Amino acid sequence: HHHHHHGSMKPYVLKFQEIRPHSEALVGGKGMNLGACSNIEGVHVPAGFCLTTEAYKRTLAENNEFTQLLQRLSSLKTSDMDAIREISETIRTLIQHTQIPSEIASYMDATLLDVGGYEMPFAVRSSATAEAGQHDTYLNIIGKDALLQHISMCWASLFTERAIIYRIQNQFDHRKVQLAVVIQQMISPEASGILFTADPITSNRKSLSIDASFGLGEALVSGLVSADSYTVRENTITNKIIATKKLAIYSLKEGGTETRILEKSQQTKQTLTDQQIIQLAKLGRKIEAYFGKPQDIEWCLAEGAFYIVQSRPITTLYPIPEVNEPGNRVYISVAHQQMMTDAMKPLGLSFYLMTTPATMYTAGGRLFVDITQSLSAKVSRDMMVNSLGQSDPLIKDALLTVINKKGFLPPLSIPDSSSVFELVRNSENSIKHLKQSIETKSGSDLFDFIVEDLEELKRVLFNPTSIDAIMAGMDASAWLNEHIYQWLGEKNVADKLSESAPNNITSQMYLELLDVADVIRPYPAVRAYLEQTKNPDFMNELATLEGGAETKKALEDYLQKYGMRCAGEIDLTKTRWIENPLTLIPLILSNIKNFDSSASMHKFAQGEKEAFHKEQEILRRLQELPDGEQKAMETKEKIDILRHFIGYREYPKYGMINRYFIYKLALLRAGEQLVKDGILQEHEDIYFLYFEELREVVRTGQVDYELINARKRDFATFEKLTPPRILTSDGEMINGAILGLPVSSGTVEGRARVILEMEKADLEDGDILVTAYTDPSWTPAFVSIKGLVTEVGGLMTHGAVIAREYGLPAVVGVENATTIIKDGQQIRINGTEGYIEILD
Repeated sequence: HHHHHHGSMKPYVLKFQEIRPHSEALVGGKGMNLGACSNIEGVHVPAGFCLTTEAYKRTLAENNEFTQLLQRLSSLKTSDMDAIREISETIRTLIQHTQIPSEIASYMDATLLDVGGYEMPFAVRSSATAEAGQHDTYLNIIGKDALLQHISMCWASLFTERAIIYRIQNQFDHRKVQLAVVIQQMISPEASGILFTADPITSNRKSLSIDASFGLGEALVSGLVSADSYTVRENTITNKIIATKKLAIYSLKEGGTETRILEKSQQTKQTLTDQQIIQLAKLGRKIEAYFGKPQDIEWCLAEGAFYIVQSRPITTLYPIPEVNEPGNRVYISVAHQQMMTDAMKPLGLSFYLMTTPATMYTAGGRLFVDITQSLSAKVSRDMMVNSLGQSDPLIKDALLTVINKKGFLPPLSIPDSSSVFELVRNSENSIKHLKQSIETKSGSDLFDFIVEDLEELKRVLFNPTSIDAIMAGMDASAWLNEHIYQWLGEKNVADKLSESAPNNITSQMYLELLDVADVIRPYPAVRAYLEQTKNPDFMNELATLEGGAETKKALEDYLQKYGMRCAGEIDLTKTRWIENPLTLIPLILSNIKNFDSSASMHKFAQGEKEAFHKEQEILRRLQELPDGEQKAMETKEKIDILRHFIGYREYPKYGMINRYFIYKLALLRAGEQLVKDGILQEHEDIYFLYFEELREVVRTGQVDYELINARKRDFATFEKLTPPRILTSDGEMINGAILGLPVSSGTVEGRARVILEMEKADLEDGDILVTAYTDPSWTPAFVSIKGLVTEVGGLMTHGAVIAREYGLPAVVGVENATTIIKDGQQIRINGTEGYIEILD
């Protein structure tokens, strides 16, 4: 008006502090969060602006030739060939020749003055948005032209066959992507590096580590530098891995870098001084606090000041549950006890928690139990450690390391022979009842109904009798294992006495599946069709073949009795065999390949034949001992208890799972009903609401999809994670000779491939890569290899964090690695100790 009609327009330049949230489609991710940095008190951010995505649009978006060219890339290519190289060349070439428009350049000119001038060199980091994976970063660029020039080279950075391929790989459209360019002042430093607010090996939130080099560090330069690595906890340098630095890399007169041979003596000087080390640490936490999340900070040291260049969230970090109890605590993965440790959708987490009175938490899509109380008493501690040695050992060891971390935790009826039959008979009936009622129910009454069923569930599946029956079997194997070991020196005797024990609903399912397999082996038509099929509705197509029909019925008998199970059954949202049979096939084919015909009778028979004859050796051997006739009769009492009960232990899960499925179908009806009422997009969207939230929705036609989509967002990130066997309130992940720096846990044996250029590389499924240093240019090649070795080193090296994420073992900072190790040699690297070994 008033704004002389200038309010609507989108700006080409945004100076940092001028950047405010909810712009991020203008300024990119790097910037939106580089902007945020300037804002924070008592921390120096080099001055600069942010050429925005508008610049990228009005110069490149409606350039029709460009658009056409994108169409001849985006549309067709699957990353199949040389086409990409050929056309990305073409696109690239075009972007640079395409001259920055005159208008825009002036807004730039103006803003460089007052920052300022031009005789000051620039960094031109490149910020992406999708309407990282990779993007170009340039340093020490001189003046208007080579800057004008380098903005274009930044844009073109979005085309290199690496980054295109990244977009074809995922779903990304080449037109839905637009770079922002960050322009900053250059800080010619004599020390620089990386900082993680959380231990890079551990994810402990109370360690803060630092790589520091002379001149340009590892993330700033892309060449062979050396760094010290420093660890700081509770305000005190804790660990100092000092490197002997013979080289550094500095900016130059013109724009490029030299390799300055450091004189002796300074090579073993602390890059930074302790008063600076801590000084940086506090600077670390200040920013950690401002953002709320642990941060990955790139820092410069100039004269005596500290300049934070870049700051992004740390992305790969298992969440700590919000447990509101104080002091250091221990959480054990129920994921691992259940052998599941796939991430759970929230509606599945609900039904789990809702069916157990035990106090469980949630973190990263998975369940945990707080056990830090049981560990506070000698008597309780001892019970815990002991029971986990039997079921799920290797959680024991993880527990055990917690027990003596020192800084960390404070210092200190066997029911009837009828019962099992009665328990089973009862649940089978309770279930028949359930099926009947649920198709009656509907709407907000379905939810009403199942909340009450959860009561019958807990009732019939976990009576006092059920618990005793389970436990009589368990307690019985224990007694035997210990006592026969105590008397005869034979360990784990219970595994063989309980072989082929009756009434094991699990055991019965696997044997029956072998019979399903046994059906198919005569008919090579059907077996060759099962392997070659992707049709979920295939059991229908089956009766065509000579083999099918016979096959079809046996699959239905099986799905009828065991279809409600699946690998991830504890989660009520995962697909049960009967929901898609296709998921049942690979077990069958793997059954008929490598199991002989008829092994249902055979296995199970020589099963008990071996159980009984272990019972005969034990009892005879025992009577040849002191008080031997009476211990022997004590054990026979126990072996009988064992076989009667050991199988029931497996049944309550089964019965609960049955009820889980019946709920599931009901809720999916509700879900499909909710879609033809137009409240949800796809019915499966219900999976992303906890039970009560979903119950609202059916009562009040209201849904908040900000919520659902954040849950979906979150679930995605969880899949990329893996729950520790035990998890700590500080976030610490506790799962079960040429020298160097361990950086990514593991141990692996392979063929050494010593490679200096990406392009020459040939990598096969065996190869361990050994090289001088590693770029984000090098990331493409981490799918292939099994370990990483590099000359460059530091906890948070590029190849150190990528190695980590892939899960490959890595040793960095081995001085001459490319000379000392010859290509082709078999080689063994340990990424949890720092060492490499040259073996024959």
